[PDB]
Amino acid sequence: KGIFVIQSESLKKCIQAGKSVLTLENCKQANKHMLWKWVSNHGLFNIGGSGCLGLNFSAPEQPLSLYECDSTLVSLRWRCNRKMITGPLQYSVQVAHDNTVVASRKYIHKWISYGSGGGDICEYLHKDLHTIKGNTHGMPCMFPFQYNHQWHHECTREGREDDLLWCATTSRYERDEKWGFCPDPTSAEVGCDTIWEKDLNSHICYQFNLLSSLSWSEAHSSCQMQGGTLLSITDETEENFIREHMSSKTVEVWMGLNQLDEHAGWQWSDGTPLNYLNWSPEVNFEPFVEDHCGTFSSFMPSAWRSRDCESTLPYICKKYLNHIDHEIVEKDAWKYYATHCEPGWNPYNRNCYKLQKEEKTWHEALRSCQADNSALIDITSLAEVEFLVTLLGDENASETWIGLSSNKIPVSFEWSNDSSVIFTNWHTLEPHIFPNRSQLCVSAEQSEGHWKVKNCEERLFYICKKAGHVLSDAESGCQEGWERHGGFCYKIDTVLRSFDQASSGYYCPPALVTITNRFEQAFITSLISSVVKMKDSYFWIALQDQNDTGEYTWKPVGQKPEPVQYTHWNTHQPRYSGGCVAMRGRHPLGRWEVKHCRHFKAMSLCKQPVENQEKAEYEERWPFHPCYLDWESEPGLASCFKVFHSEKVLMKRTWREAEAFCEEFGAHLASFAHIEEENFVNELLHSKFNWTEERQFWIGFNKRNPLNAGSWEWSDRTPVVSSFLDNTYFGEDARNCAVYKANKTLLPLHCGSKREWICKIPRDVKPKIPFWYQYDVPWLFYQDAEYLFHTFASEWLNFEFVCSWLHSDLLTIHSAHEQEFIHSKIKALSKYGASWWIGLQEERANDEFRWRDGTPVIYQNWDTGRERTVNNQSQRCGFISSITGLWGSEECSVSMPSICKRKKVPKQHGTCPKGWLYFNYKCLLLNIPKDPSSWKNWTHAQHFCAEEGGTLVAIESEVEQAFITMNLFGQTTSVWIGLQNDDYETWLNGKPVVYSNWSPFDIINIPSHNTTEVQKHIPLCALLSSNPNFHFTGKWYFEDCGKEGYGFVCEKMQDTSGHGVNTSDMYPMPNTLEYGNRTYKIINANMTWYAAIKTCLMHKAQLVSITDQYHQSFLTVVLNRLGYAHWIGLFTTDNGLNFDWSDGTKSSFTFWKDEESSLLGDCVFADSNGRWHSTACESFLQGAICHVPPETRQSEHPELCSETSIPWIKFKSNCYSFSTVLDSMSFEAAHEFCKKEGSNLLTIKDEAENAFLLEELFAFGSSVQMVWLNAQFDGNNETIKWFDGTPTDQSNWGIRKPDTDYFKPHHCVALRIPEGLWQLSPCQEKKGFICKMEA
Ligand SMILES: *[C@@H]1O[C@H](CO)[C@@H](O[C@@H]2O[C@H](CO)[C@@H](O[C@@H]3O[C@H](CO)[C@@H](O)[C@H](O[C@H]4O[C@H](CO)[C@@H](O)[C@H](O)[C@@H]4O)[C@@H]3O)[C@H](O)[C@H]2NC(C)=O)[C@H](O)[C@H]1NC(C)=O
Ligand SMILES: *[C@@H]1O[C@H](CO[C@@H]2O[C@H](CO)[C@@H](O)[C@H](O[C@@H]3O[C@H](CO[C@H]4O[C@H](CO)[C@@H](O)[C@H](O)[C@@H]4O)[C@@H](O)[C@H](O)[C@@H]3O)[C@H]2NC(C)=O)[C@@H](O)[C@H](O)[C@H]1NC(C)=O
Ligand SMILES: *[C@@H]1O[C@H](CO)[C@@H](O[C@@H]2O[C@H](CO)[C@@H](O[C@@H]3O[C@H](CO)[C@@H](O)[C@H](O)[C@@H]3O)[C@H](O)[C@H]2NC(C)=O)[C@H](O)[C@H]1NC(C)=O
Ligand SMILES: *[C@@H]1O[C@H](CO)[C@@H](O[C@@H]2O[C@H](CO)[C@@H](O[C@@H]3O[C@H](CO)[C@@H](O)[C@H](O)[C@@H]3O)[C@H](O)[C@H]2NC(C)=O)[C@H](O)[C@H]1NC(C)=O
Ligand SMILES: *[C@@H]1O[C@H](CO)[C@@H](O)[C@H](O)[C@H]1NC(C)=O
Ligand SMILES: *[C@@H]1O[C@H](CO)[C@@H](O)[C@H](O)[C@H]1NC(C)=O
Ligand SMILES: *[C@@H]1O[C@H](CO)[C@@H](O)[C@H](O)[C@H]1NC(C)=O
Ligand SMILES: *[C@@H]1O[C@H](CO)[C@@H](O)[C@H](O)[C@H]1NC(C)=O
Ligand SMILES: *[C@@H]1O[C@H](CO)[C@@H](O)[C@H](O)[C@H]1NC(C)=O
Ligand SMILES: *[C@@H]1O[C@H](CO)[C@@H](O)[C@H](O)[C@H]1NC(C)=O
Ligand SMILES: *[C@@H]1O[C@H](CO)[C@@H](O)[C@H](O)[C@H]1NC(C)=O
Ligand SMILES: *[C@@H]1O[C@H](CO)[C@@H](O)[C@H](O)[C@H]1NC(C)=O
Ligand SMILES: *[C@@H]1O[C@H](CO)[C@@H](O)[C@H](O)[C@H]1NC(C)=O
Repeated sequence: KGIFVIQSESLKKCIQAGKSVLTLENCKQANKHMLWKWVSNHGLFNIGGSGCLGLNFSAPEQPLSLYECDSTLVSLRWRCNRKMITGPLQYSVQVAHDNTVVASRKYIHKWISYGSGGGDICEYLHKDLHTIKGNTHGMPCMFPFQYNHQWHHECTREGREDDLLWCATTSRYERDEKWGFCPDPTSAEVGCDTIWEKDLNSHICYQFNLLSSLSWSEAHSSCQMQGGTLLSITDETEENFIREHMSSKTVEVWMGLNQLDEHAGWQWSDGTPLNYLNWSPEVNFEPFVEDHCGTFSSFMPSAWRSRDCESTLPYICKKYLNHIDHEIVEKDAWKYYATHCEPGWNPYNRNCYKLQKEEKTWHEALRSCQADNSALIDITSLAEVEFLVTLLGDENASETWIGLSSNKIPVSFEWSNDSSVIFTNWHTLEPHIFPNRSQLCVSAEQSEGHWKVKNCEERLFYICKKAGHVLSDAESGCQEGWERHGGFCYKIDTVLRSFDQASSGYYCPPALVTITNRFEQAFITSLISSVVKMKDSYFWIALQDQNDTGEYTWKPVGQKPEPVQYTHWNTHQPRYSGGCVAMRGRHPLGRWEVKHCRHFKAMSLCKQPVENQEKAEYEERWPFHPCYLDWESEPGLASCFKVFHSEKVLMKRTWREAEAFCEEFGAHLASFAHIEEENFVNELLHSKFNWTEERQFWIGFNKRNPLNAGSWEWSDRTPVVSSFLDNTYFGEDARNCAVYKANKTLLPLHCGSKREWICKIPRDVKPKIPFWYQYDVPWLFYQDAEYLFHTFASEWLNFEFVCSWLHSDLLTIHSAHEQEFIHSKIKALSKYGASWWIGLQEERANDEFRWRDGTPVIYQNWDTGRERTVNNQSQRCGFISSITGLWGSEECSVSMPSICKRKKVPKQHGTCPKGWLYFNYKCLLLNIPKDPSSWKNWTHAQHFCAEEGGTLVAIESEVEQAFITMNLFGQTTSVWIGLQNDDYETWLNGKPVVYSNWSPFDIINIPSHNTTEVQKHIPLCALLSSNPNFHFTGKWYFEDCGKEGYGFVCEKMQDTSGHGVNTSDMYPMPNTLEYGNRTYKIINANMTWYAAIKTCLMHKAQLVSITDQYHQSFLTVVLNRLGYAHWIGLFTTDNGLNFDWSDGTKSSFTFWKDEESSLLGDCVFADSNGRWHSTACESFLQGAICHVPPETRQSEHPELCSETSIPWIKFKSNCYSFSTVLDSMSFEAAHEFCKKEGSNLLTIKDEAENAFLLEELFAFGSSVQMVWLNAQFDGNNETIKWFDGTPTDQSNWGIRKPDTDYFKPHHCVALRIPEGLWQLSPCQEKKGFICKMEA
């Protein structure tokens, strides 16, 4: 129970709010009245007050009061620096002269907790519980939430007949029904789905969290919170069990398998070893890419795949029920037993070992070990790995064969002895299965004991293990020490308590402990776990920062310059400089923490030294010249740095992209092992740049690995010395990477951002690119772009990056003429005459026609010899033949050569003829005929424009496109445009196509023809889509120039022979505007986002909500007229994940300026060109856009919408079920299922419901492709009708659809969910279905 009472540090009073504004009162029994808690949004929810502390930024001077956290009127966010309560814009709660808080920037003030006296108020900072299932796709609980006329701050019971705890995903349960069950480990009886009692005694339970699209990090978290763990596929038997026992056969789920540690190989998130593997080539293998997490599907093949962990997918949790003592798998694995052996052999704990240094094949080495009563080594515990690395400490001992190998095509790894596997230490990339060899054998490397597979025929050294028996009960190492380990002994005690302070000597004569390796850390963890006398204790460690510097370091024994090479910090633990390190005893055993040396209590640790004196440590000649002259560093520093201020010319880079760039030079994203390094890099930055903070640079500091304790780490393996924690502003889990700034400071960030960076390299530069082909760039002679022919063999999943580093990401073709030039050059006689890569990319088995450049593939030059080039999506990368130049697709890793390119070698207002619309120094006609007889084909409409004095529109810019779209609202007739398939890049008027709005699909998909075969004989003509679906609305495609059925837009510059009548539209600023079927108010005052919300509410309107591209287009013209930004009603309670509209309308429409712009803040505004931007809500902008809403009223029992049995989502007056979406099933079967359920198969009756569904189903992503629509296709008619007889008005097809495709047994129509189009399909296919009913 995290509730607390908050007291002023400087004044013995606390916040017992009371009515209206809160007040400072004595902590009398009113502590039993007013208490405080942290909730979903950072705000503080005052229990009893049933409120939520807010700050009115329009007038901060007013005393603070309690609001409803659903309120958008006031800023409710709060932040916690050291014992502060800090609001946005530097404000903070702070008592005025009077005893009432006036949160102000005036002066600092500090707060602490009553009761326990917690020195930090934020000891109970909120953590988000992800709901498992029941009405929502696994969102976090939103606290507090309004149940029946009352607020709740914790998961509750009342709502569900069943007694499991539940919560709401949205602030008000009554208004929105998105509830969900709450994680709980206690309710195992109903907490988990299926008990697989088949195991001997485990009674292992499984929870099949389908429907719960989550990132891997959140899935792992969720599974943990109930006491379970992400799925571990121990063996084929359990894999096949789950294969059948899961229900929705078409889903892909998270497992638990991962390679999140870039320095370690694939591993189960749980403690299970990775011995059984079912990798499938369905995913393409590359070592560098971000596919770090493992996905499993119950398809016919036994296949696992690699995905990006942030992707949202369902998952499965795994929990053993009998293992209460599971904290450590083995209890006595670390205790040393006095061992003896014969000459040549080295004794280790209770065993004999010997390394032969005789290169042998695996079979040869096994037979050699068998020559004696010995077998190749088997590793049972990390202690054996420690001994392995110690022995490989032999003079060369680079690698050794391990007594472990595979003997199956579906690989399962077993020892050379018929015994089970208990541990695995796979190297960074070496669980890699050589395609089909029957047996692959593992060798261990000397660096860390990392294992890697390879052909068993390889000749390598080998170590034979042998039995032994205890020599005696003596401990010759340190009889006085409590235990021995390796080359030291340990004498922990739970009596002496101060931080090593002793009258003489120390608590033990060798003083406090120092940790150099994870092996040592594990041993001491075992020690503490063995001697936990009283729970959650702490133990002192020699690491301290008493000479307050931030760079915590060991307390040095005599003249010892003891460095630090390993650390075990707790969650976001290395907070503040100064103090001493204490290691935790609570069940997260062994984690380190910082503590106060005069106030904290911890117990004594000891390290009896090596019985043989150690020699001198280092030579230290290396800083003579740490790196080549190319890189920068102090002479004397241990590493070198290089700052990358641009890409190609001035372009930035994502975090992982910059890291890969450092890697291809051999370096890492920079890291600070020392305050000296940090200061040196700051000084370098300020030597390079001005008195500016305009530049933010990437660094290695990151948090991308969540399976370990959530805490930051350097990508370079250097340990994190304390207090480099960028800021106390932690908890922003959405941000996972970090950036550096001048004045010695760091900022958390989202790794998806783009920035400049800096790489660090200790000793040796390894250029992989050498900046190839430094003068083969100039090719303007042929086109307007400069090309480059990369003759060096390279696969372009990576070479796209290097290609971008000077040019486009890859070459892309948009002209038969440029293709002729490319063929002429590529017709090279030498090895350069091989096939060549191009930017042509495939994203699915379908969707094989997108450039990685991002442009749609509008021009075709395929070779027709291989139209079946899919190879289960492996062949996804395009290439051109050297002999003909015809294209082809290939598996991307083949790494043939490639190419690159890059795109750089009187406006007076006037009169507008009648009927035309004057928009921007020009007039548009926008002829949309109402008569079929009046329709013109493109080659005719050109005549009309010419005779009228203009030409077909040339859409020069997004504002022109938006104007045309807004002047095309209700006319569902597409309209010609003035560009031709002959040249996608030049408008008919003769100027380049800089702007473009090509449709995502069907650009050349003429229904009456093949895509390509007859197209090459037919001219094609541009055409502006009038489709009412925002994915297509105002988009461009092509159609037969001779076709008819489409209007035309003529353009002609304004007639300047007279008044500049554009003033008639420029001058007026109508306070109210009408468009489509709604009315807008343009406010033009100085205000924040909250102020704009309040202003719209003080008006009768509400802050605008933009649900479609038509309204977005109108607002684009409006804002272009106004000339400056305005607020809009889009905001997010959570940082940059998913925004919501202030007025509560749901729509998937989004019009961001750029992908990263979504992340720059919490409240959204619109640019002068309409494009959206996120930003801090406290910013001040000179206007806003309100819209008048349609008024409606509600019933008394709409909460009837959902029962306790089924996940029913309420929308307006009807409920939809989405659980059935994944239940792939046939048409009539779905019909009958809904019928018997007491509902009807989905019916799209209005645009509001259409948009609501298109948004809601986006939560499942690619988990479903199509859904059945309850519409009958008439037999001898083209008509389509809902089961209720209502017309099919809402129907939509990207291009006008002929009925000629349905079979006599009528085809049945479904909804292509990712894009929203309709499509008739064979009626017996298996698809998802959605029931719907009234509330
Ligand atoms: C829209 O209205 C808001 C209303 O708040 C307005 O924001 C306010 O702007 C003023 C002016 O920038 C801020 O006042 C400043 O606050 C700082 C706080 O440290 C003071 O230091 C400033 O005084 C110093 O600087 C002055 C010259 O800049 C000197 O003359 C003076 O002697 C001091 O040296 C100054 O008072 C005010 O803080 C904000 N409001 C909030 C809540 O922060 C905003 O600017 C308006 N928008 C537009 C476009 O005008
Ligand atoms: C887009 O639509 C275009 C409109 O149709 C044309 O309209 C013109 C109006 O003046 C007509 O002149 C033109 O036909 C002319 O035909 C004469 C020869 O006359 C014979 O053929 C016509 C049909 O072409 C027939 O109606 C007569 O009775 C007679 O048998 C010819 O010498 C001229 O050059 C014109 O072609 C209409 N038809 C055509 C085909 O031009 C049309 O022009 C255009 O082709 C359409 N777009 C595409 C891609 O076909
Ligand atoms: C946050 O602070 C702002 C600014 O101090 C508050 O705005 C003010 O709210 C009052 C109402 O409490 C407004 O008074 C009303 O003005 C209208 C104007 O037409 C008048 O018709 C009413 O009879 C009444 O007098 C006041 O104008 C308004 N001032 C501004 C600059 O907007 C706001 O109420 C505060 N909100 C919260 C939740 O504390
Ligand atoms: C932190 O950043 C600043 C700016 O990027 C670094 O330079 C400092 O910049 C400020 C102006 O922003 C300078 O102040 C000016 O000083 C002159 C002195 O003649 C004065 O006439 C001006 O009116 C103004 O006050 C400041 O001097 C300057 N200091 C230095 C050392 O360059 C600053 O160095 C950065 N600090 C760190 C630790 O990186
Ligand atoms: C190990 O072998 C290398 C050559 O393979 C040799 O240079 C080196 O001196 C040997 N000893 C050690 C300790 O590396
Ligand atoms: C391991 O090898 C020994 C002989 O070295 C053998 O007796 C034993 O059975 C093997 N392990 C198992 C589980 O059988
Ligand atoms: C498959 O395994 C055999 C083992 O003899 C090996 O020669 C071959 O290179 C492997 N790969 C393929 C594609 O056959
Ligand atoms: C700081 O370091 C000096 C040695 O240079 C030492 O004598 C002194 O006690 C240290 N002070 C603290 C607070 O650690
Ligand atoms: C910094 O900018 C000022 C602008 O006045 C200029 O005088 C100075 O030379 C610049 N210095 C550097 C290092 O860019
Ligand atoms: C994969 O190949 C098989 C033939 O072995 C084919 O039946 C299947 O359709 C392919 N997969 C896809 C997604 O096309
Ligand atoms: C083109 O469409 C026709 C339709 O009859 C079909 O016969 C032919 O095989 C198709 N060719 C290609 C290359 O798609
Ligand atoms: C505008 O919306 C109202 C809503 O009741 C509807 O009755 C009216 O027909 C609509 N007008 C147009 C032109 O769509
Ligand atoms: C075709 O449509 C008409 C209504 O326009 C309807 O009466 C008739 O039954 C339909 N015929 C078939 C075969 O569906």
